[PDB]
Amino acid sequence: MLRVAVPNKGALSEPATEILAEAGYRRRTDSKDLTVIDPVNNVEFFFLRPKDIAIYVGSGELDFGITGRDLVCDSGAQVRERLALGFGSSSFRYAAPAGRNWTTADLAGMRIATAYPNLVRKDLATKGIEATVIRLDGAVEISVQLGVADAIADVVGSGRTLSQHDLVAFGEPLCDSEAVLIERAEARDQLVARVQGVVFGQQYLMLDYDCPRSALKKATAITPGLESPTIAPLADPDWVAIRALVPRRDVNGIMDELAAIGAKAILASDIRFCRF
Amino acid sequence: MLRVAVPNKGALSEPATEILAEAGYRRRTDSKDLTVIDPVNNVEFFFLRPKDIAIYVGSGELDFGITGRDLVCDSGAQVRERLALGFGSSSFRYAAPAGRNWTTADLAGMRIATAYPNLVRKDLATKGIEATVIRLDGAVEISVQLGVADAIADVVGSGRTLSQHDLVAFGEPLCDSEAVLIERAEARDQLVARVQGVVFGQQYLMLDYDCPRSALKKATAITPGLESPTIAPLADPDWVAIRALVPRRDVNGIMDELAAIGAKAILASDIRFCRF
Ligand SMILES: Nc1ncnc2c1ncn2[C@@H]1O[C@H](COP(=O)(O)O)[C@@H](O)[C@H]1O
Ligand SMILES: Nc1ncnc2c1ncn2[C@@H]1O[C@H](COP(=O)(O)O)[C@@H](O)[C@H]1O
Repeated sequence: MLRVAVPNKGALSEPATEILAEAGYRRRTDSKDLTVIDPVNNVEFFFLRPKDIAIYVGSGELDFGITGRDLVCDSGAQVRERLALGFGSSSFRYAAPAGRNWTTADLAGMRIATAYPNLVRKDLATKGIEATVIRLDGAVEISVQLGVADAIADVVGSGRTLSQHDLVAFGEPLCDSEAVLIERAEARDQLVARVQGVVFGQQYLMLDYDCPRSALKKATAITPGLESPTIAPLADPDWVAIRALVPRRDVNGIMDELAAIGAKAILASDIRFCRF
Repeated sequence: MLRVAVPNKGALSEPATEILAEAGYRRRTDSKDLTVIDPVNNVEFFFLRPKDIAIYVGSGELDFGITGRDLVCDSGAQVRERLALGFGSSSFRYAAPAGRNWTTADLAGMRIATAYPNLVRKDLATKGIEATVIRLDGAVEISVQLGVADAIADVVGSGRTLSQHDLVAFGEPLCDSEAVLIERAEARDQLVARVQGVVFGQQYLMLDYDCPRSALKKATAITPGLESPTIAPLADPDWVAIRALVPRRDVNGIMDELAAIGAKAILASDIRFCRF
């Protein structure tokens, strides 16, 4: 029996639910229900406050959780980070009023507002800088305008929020975060393998294309696949169909290369999961 | 120019907006806008995270805030509590698995989950009890079931949430909370007076009733009003109309008493605000 924590709301919740569904686990279909019992897989899913997931895994009975690396860092929980899941990427930055040459040294003795004060205190300590870290619940940007803080430390996605409050990021990031599968410090191995199959498989597309036999050597070099491309005859003896897994991020350039050597009906399909 | 913080969401937000509107301040009509400029009254309203209001008032440029007494306590902010506003009442309690004789002494060495850890640590210190306080973002009840904590400390309204998670409250309350108007440690006096007028006035109804002249002494004793009841003749010389402010909570018993001495057309009306 495994117990897995999943963010109940926020930007990580849907993608986390999707990755688990993709791995074959039962979905939360009625969204107002905080628990999902998966008899088939013998897993119980608990839909918890995003901020709290790491504590539940590190100090509770939960075997795994999906949450953000920054939140794990801020929680102080001792958990194993097993996989980065391919969503929820962001960078955590210090920021202060725009138009000034803020650098890390300026942080000394500042009041720094943040919703991740442990993460911020640890970063300052590493830098050898003393400052006054002020915990806020969120929406931290407005704290500078309203006189609570001199600077902030917060998640930076597009950077839109900072610009909207006339703030500019400075310094190296405090954390480069991504959603992660964390495990409490055979059943467990199965779940990690299944989630890994989705993480890995979502990076590829399956490419199928018709190729003239005269172009087969060239095509084989363009799409080597994970082991070696699959080659099957067409009814027309002068042609074959080739199948190869290709990185999702290179598929267009690959299609262009194949078209240039005479490939036809070049198509891509999604895969659910893949074990190398 | 005054700056006032108002909860942007949660159970205190609507009543806080209403009390300010009742006091004559400009309403937030477009709810998605975090600021409201009130040129007429020279007040700017900032709609902030409920948890953060006390820090903004205590350490920021905000002159006042409406928030909960428990949140002020947990914030550690040094602010003046000027008025209790008549809404948001609750009690903060320790709770643990139902069916057992939990008492305060049992808390020693326990892991106690709560979203108000400062409030809880101060209460434990007063009691001379050491324990491990675990900060959670909210939805703390499930923490006992999931093995993160032995007990919780949380707001108790109806008590429904505790019962739903098989928990029972024990011990004296850690705080008896209510929504409050807090001020940073002539313009300010005006705002307090105006909010006070609403707080005070909302406790009364204005009662008007027709009364036979033969019953006037008895009626006067039943409704003495705040100074003395207003008495005005009706067109019918054998009658008068009496007006008196009466506590909202006693109005029905008062109406019964008046009806028993022959009063007719006994009615109550709301008032907006009242200065004693
Ligand atoms: N704590 C967070 N965890 C994951 N993504 C976030 C977080 N905070 C902000 N983002 C994302 O960052 C994107 C834009 O970044 P920004 O304009 O800097 O706020 C938004 O679409 C958010 O979904
Ligand atoms: N932090 C809070 N501040 C003000 N009211 C609250 C708070 N938490 C819960 N309540 C109220 O308490 C009521 C019911 O209490 P309970 O079943 O004990 O959760 C709910 O209708 C809530 O609006």
